[PDB]
Formats: sequence, C-alpha cells, structure tokens
Amino acid sequence: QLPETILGGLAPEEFLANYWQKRPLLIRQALPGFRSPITPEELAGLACEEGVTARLILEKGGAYPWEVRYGPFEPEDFVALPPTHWTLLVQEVDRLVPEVAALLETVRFVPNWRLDDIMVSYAPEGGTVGAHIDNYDVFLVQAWGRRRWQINHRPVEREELVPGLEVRLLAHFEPDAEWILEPGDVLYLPPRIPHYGVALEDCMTFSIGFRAPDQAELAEAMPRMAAWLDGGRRYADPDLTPADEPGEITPEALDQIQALLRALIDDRERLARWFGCIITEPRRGLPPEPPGRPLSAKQLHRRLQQGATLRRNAIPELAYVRHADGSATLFASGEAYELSPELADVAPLLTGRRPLTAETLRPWLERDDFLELLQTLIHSGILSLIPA
Amino acid sequence: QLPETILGGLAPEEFLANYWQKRPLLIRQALPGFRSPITPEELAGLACEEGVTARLILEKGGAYPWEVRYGPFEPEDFVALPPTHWTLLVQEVDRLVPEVAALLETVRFVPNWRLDDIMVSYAPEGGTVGAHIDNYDVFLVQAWGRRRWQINHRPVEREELVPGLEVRLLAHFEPDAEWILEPGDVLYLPPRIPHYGVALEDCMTFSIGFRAPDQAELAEAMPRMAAWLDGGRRYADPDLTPADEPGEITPEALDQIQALLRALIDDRERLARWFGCIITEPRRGLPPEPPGRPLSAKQLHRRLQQGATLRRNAIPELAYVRHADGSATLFASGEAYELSPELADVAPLLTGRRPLTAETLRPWLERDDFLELLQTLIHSGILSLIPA
Ligand SMILES: O=C(O)CNC(=O)c1nc(Cl)c2ccccc2c1O
Ligand SMILES: O=C(O)CNC(=O)c1nc(Cl)c2ccccc2c1O
Ligand SMILES: [Mn+2]
Repeated sequence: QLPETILGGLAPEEFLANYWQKRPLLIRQALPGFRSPITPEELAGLACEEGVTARLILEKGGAYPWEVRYGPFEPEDFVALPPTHWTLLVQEVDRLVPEVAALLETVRFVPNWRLDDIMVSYAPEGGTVGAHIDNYDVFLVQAWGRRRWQINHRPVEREELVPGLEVRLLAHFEPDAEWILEPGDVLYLPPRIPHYGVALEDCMTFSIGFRAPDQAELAEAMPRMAAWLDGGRRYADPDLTPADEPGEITPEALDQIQALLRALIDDRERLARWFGCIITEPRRGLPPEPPGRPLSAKQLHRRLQQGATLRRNAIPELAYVRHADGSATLFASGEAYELSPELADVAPLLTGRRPLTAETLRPWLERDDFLELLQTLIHSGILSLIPA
Repeated sequence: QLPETILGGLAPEEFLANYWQKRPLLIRQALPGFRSPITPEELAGLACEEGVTARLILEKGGAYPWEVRYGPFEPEDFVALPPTHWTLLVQEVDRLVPEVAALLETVRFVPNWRLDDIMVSYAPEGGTVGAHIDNYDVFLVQAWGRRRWQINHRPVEREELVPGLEVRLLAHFEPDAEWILEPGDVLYLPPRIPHYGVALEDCMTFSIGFRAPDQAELAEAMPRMAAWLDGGRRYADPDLTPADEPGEITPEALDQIQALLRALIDDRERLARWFGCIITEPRRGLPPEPPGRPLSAKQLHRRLQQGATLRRNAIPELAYVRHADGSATLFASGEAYELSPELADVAPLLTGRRPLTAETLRPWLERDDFLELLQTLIHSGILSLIPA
C-alpha cells in the first residue's frame, strides 16, 4: 500500500538529473494517505530500549535554553515535560521497526550504500531543532500533524554558528521560501541547504537520511584494509647511501612511502572489498540480531517452498560488487561473502527490489552452496524468515 | 668510550653498498672493550616496571617445552628459575637506560626513523630463543660472555614453523656458517636470515633493531591523517542515473572513492606530516616522561651558557622533513612541530648527531622562537637538560 517511489508523478531519471544534490524540491502528497505506523508513545518506547541513539531538545523549559538530554532513557523522564517547545529525535528506527523500514522501498533509485537511516521525530506544538544545515541529502516526510518549513535555496559554504549552545545553530538565517506540510507531503533537501522547521501541532517527521563518505572517514576506515593484506610489500632501501643528516626523512624515502600506499589504493579487487565492508558496517550501536534458534538447510528449503518469505532487515547495510572474473562479493553489515561465478547473480537479487520467495529464488534454490549462504545470512540476522 | 660507527675497519659507504639488506657481516671487536652497562638484576628490575615489554623463555624445565612468560614481572618470578636453558628479553631498554641508548650513536649512518629499539637479553648457559627469522635488519652486539651463533646465508621466502609453541621456531634449519662471539663482537643480519644463538655461559646480548613499515602497517596508521583534514572532500554524485540494480557498488563510485584516497597520498606536504608522526610515534607502552620542574626561557638560556648540555632521550623518535617553501616540520614522539623557513635549519641540528651545547646552539639561542620550542621539547621529555 505504498507507491513505487517517493517522487509522486516525477520519474527518477528526471529527478536525479535536475534536483539530486543540486536544489531542493517540494513534492506535495508524495505518499497519499500515509500516516505514521508508529505512535509518539511507541517512539518514546524505543527511546528507552538499550543500544538506541536518542536526543531530547528543549528550546525552553529546561534548566538552560536549548538543553540537550541524551539517551538511553527511563519512562519517568517523559511525563515531566512542558506542554510545548521540546522535541524527541530517535535514530535508526528503520532498524528497530520493520514497518518503518517499509518506507525505504520508495527510494530505491538511489543505491543501497548511499542510504543511512530513517530517524523519527516527535514534537508537540512549537517544537523544533532550530535553523540548521546537514552534510547529507534528506527526504523530510510528514507522517503526522503539520510542520512549517522555512528554507534557503542558496547552499552555505561557510557555517556561521551560534556560540556556546551545544546544538548546531545558524546565527544569521534568511528564508526565501516558507511551506506548510501535511501528512504525505515530502520535502527533498540536498546537502548544506539551511532549513528551519516548526511544529504547528502535535506532529511527527520521518527523516530519510543518506550518507556520503568524506576523506576523514575513509582514512579512519583504512585499518580494515589490513585484513586482506598478509603484510604486503615492505619498505626496502638496499641502495641506501650514508645519511648526511640522520634525522631527515629524505625525498627518496617519501617517494617509496607514496608508492606503497598507491599500490594499495590502485588495487581494485582489494579496494572494492574494503569499501564494501566499511560502508555497510553498522555506524552506531545496532548490529544485526541473530534469531532464536538454529535452522537446517533442509528445513529452510522446505519452509521456503511452502510460501515462507525472506525479509531484508537492513537494506542500507546490504550491497555487492562484481569482479572481472565474473565472481562477486556480497556485503552484509560489515562482512564479506565471496560468490563464485556460478552464484554471482544472487547478489543483485538479495540486495535488490524484488521480493524473496520460492518463485523468485527458484533458479539457485537447489544448489547446496546457495542454501548455506541463506543459512548464514539468516543466522547472522541479515535476513528474517517470515511465515505466510 | 665508543667508536664513531659500529663497523670498525669498514667504511659506511662500503657497508651500505655491499651488505645492507643483502649479505650478513661479522665484525669482530666492532666495539673494543665494550661491556654491558647494566647487569642481569638491573635488567630484571626493568622487566618488573609497569608498561615494559619483557619475555621469559624456558626451552626446558618449564611447565612445558618452550614455555613463555610475559611481563611485567615481580622479583619473585626470578628466584626459582632453572639453573640453565632459559632467557630474559626486554624491549626498548634504550628508552629506559641512557647508557644503553649511548650505543645508538654508532649506527647514525642510518636515518633515525629507520631505528626501532635496543633489545637487551640475558641468558645462562644453554639459553636461547631458538632458531628463527626476523623481518628486519639487526646488529647483534655481544655485551657479555660467549655466544655461539649459527646462520644461513640464503634468506627465507616462506617460513615453515613448528606448530603450536607460542614461539616462532623453524622446523627445518640447516646452517652453513658458525661463529662464537665475545664481548665487543657484532653480527649484522639482513631481513629474513635464519639465525640460531646459544649462550655458552652467562650471556648478555644487545640487539640493535631496525624498522621498515609494510603496507599493512601504513594502512593501520592512516587514521592519523584525519587530524589535518578538517573533514576533507566528500563523495558526490550529482549526475547519478537511476540504479538498474540498487545494491551494486558501481565502478564509477569506486573510481571516485579511489580518487578521494589518492588525493591524500599525492598531496606530498600533507603525507610528509602524517608519516613523520606515525613513524616517530611510540611503538608500545612506554610514554616519554616530563621533568620534575618547569624551566623558563631565561633559566634555560642561563644554564646552557653555564655549561649545560641537552640530551636526546629517544633518537629513533626524532625526525624532520623539509617542505617546498623552505619551511620544515620537526617530528618528536609522534608530535609535529612546525618551523618557519628562518628557523627551518635547527631541525637537522636537534635530530642530528652533533652535541647540543651553548656553542652548537649559539646562533639560535638569541631567538625567542627557538627557546619556546626547546621549552616544549623539554616539557614533553624529548630532550633532557644535563649539567656538565
Ligand atoms: O663469567 C662468569 O662466569 C661470571 N660473570 C658474571 O656472572 C657476570 N655476568 C654478567 Cl651478564 C654481567 C653483566 C654485567 C656486569 C657484570 C656481569 C658479570 O660479572
Ligand atoms: O636466589 C637463589 O638462591 C637462586 N637465584 C638465582 O640463581 C638467580 N637469582 C636472581 Cl635474583 C636472578 C636475577 C636476575 C637474573 C638471574 C638470577 C638468578 O640466576
Ligand atoms: Mn536536518
């Protein structure tokens, strides 16, 4: 009961060509009839569950203006809140609530790894986070109540911030466009577009967020390259001449260091595996949860061909890569699974849009090595087995 | 007390040309009349200190064959050891005992960053660590007693080890050369030469060890690069097309990822800083230590003119690089200190083999910029101030 995409009457090819990472776009009634599958009471319910990232922001009513209280929480923390001018933000709700993750099937024109999470916000009247920017694309989805969004179509290069407030707040903000959003309305913002939303009543917002790695993150992820190396090439200086100045890291020495790192980076087989892992790795505290009990290959096959379904639990943490051999590597929550060329074409399937069923899986379902793979993915918590 | 180099009759030019990282060399009486500056009980005392890396290896007479016991120890651990066939090994003794670090100024024809540490080992009769190979250059300095070294001139491409011992022991070892070393004798081995050293009496050996980073290590030190990025360039796909298969990490995407990483390696000044910091960073758990009291620039200047000398506490952790604009960066125990072009020539001096006196520092002492630098270097325990 959800449309093929979140773009209304706009085709993805046209949207990507004229708006993606360029300029904001206001889709009216992207999701006709869409109401939040989760309620404010349930959201506050998730905010208490351990391993969850949650923030409470009060523009006023706290000890000081713009106070930020962090999770985890206790049930008592919420009842003693002012009637208005606060807001609750919970991250990776798509990981916790399958019904929310369903929404993620409307943004499959973007590749999986560019997907991050769906954070859900609740806010009584007047609740806000304040005028701010983000370094990532976002689909702002109204799921309850109404929100007044003010934005500036001009992206900001330098972030002029308010001092000492422990929340990224824009000192000077000049809106050129104001909008009132009802449930089903969708506001797309490219990176660095300043936006200021305010709740006109008890409302909820679903923020579909994307991710783009900067150099700093990629550098921090590089120690994982060591996993596939087995040491690798070693610095060698057999043609060493006596050091004029022993403390000098010579230009010839820096040359060889550059060479060693390049050979590392320029190996595409090696680089693909590294990136596939570090980009699907869980970013916060919610890894995949293994099932209750073990499951035999024959039982899976049986249960599967009786109409059972396989569900993807974390699409943003699901990706793959093809190699020159015809082989492929599958990526699920930071881990790599090697696929022979015989199996290489299940990767597009398991990570793609298509429903996982007996009909859909018929081609490989009688191969032993393919059932072992499903068994592994089910036991890891990557795929959930769903009865009919 | 010590010669200019550890090569005796040989010239640094010849050695590096004909032996360094190629052929083993036995230099007899390379250090004439050199006995160890510390005793086995002094060494046992070091092995008891917090943060030190020490090993106790019993070939026999232990709980089982080739038992290894790891420090830090306590004095009790040395009382009930067997009469024979065991060894104590302590790492980074040069950073603990100044008189041992004095040995390091016989190897200054090799650059500083290529130096690792001096490992001191004690053994009664028969004591050894077994036949093994090492991935690094080493000068094996006999500091007390007699030791019988057996080696083999052909390096090992693939090391076949004895299974499950917690010590890396060669299964097959056939020596084609043998010597018995007396105090002052020095044996140089290039990387991956199988050697087997057995003590013929109470023994002390000083292993001057070098370091050469492989690709695995460089990948591991990469996160430090994030210090200078302030974020860096971010991945961007404005001209993205609708994904035929959303789970695929496309070559176009991997190309941009490859570009973002190569930007870090190909910017030479920025790489020079990263490498300087990660190669002078302390390898293990021995933090450089401060002085008992703080010294003003005036005081520092005063004591220097009154005959005080500056001592380099850790030479292997001292280096510098010159930049294109005449500026330089001084590296010390993993920290980078920027030097203006006018001040860029103190770096050879501070890291070099010259003594650090009022005479040698005469041009620089008048500068406030230089004293300020010396203050922090003393403060952090890179340089120790000593009276005449
Ligand atoms: O040579 C002998 O059998 C007796 N010598 C020693 O026991 C002895 N051994 C060592 Cl390792 C040292 C080591 C340093 C200083 C003196 C030593 C010493 O008298
Ligand atoms: O104490 C005894 O009766 C026997 N002890 C030793 O023989 C012995 N004792 C000590 Cl404290 C050391 C201490 C350091 C190195 C060797 C030692 C050694 O062989
Ligand atoms: Mn935002």
